[PDB]
Amino acid sequence: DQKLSDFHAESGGCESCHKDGTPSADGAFEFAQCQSCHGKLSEMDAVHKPHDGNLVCADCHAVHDMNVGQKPTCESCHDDGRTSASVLKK
Ligand code: HEC
Ligand code: HEC
Ligand code: HEC
Ligand code: HEC
Repeated sequence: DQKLSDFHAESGGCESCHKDGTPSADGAFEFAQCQSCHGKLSEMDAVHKPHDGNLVCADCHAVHDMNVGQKPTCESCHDDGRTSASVLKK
């Protein structure tokens, strides 16, 4: 296993996401960095799209905590048992 943060740091350092390699308080800088490479939520799949304007990437992708390949789940914010699968293949 590799954390997602470590995977990215191999290709650009901690500074790929963080000013001077140091986290911001707000997370806005980091969100802007994610979007600079990956684009906007509105241009992503059905899991991503309805979160445009209400979440930042880090609200689901806890890049230091989560392995490469590990999918965020949904129960922290929704109470119906939805999954990425139940929405992608709605
Ligand atoms: C983007 C893919 C990242 C890479 C590369 C690294 N980090 Fe990160 N880290 C990222 C986010 C989105 C966040 C949360 C939001 C924010 O404001 O940063 C974090 C958080 C941290 C923190 C914790 C901050 C806090 O608790 O106050 C630290 C200390 C941190 N990140 C350090 C760090 C280092 C040393 C990295 C290189 C090895 C590194 N991060 C890479 C996203 C990303
Ligand atoms: C450009 C310098 C990037 C920044 C900044 C961030 N990401 Fe990234 N990410 C980038 C590449 C080139 C790749 C590899 C291709 C791939 O899609 O694997 C990635 C990968 C991810 C992944 C994994 C996707 C997968 O293969 O299943 C995720 C989930 C991801 N990146 C998320 C993400 C977030 C939340 C960021 C900000 C905290 C972020 N990336 C920054 C390039 C770049
Ligand atoms: C929770 C509502 C999420 C937010 C906000 C973001 N992502 Fe996400 N991402 C999430 C899941 C559950 C998954 C796996 C299922 C899927 O829809 O593919 C992903 C996956 C990605 C990937 C890989 C996509 C692929 O085609 O394999 C990437 C690169 C990714 N996510 C990046 C990403 C970025 C950069 C975000 C902010 C703009 C972002 N995600 C938000 C869940 C959630
Ligand atoms: C909190 C940090 C969230 C997580 C984790 C996930 N979602 Fe979410 N979602 C969130 C907000 C703030 C909103 C805006 C509307 C609302 O519920 O208040 C959404 C919206 C959706 C939607 C649109 C339909 C609806 O329920 O309103 C979908 C289809 C959706 N979210 C799916 C989804 C999935 C599949 C998640 C797990 C991968 C997920 N969300 C996580 C906040 C948050």
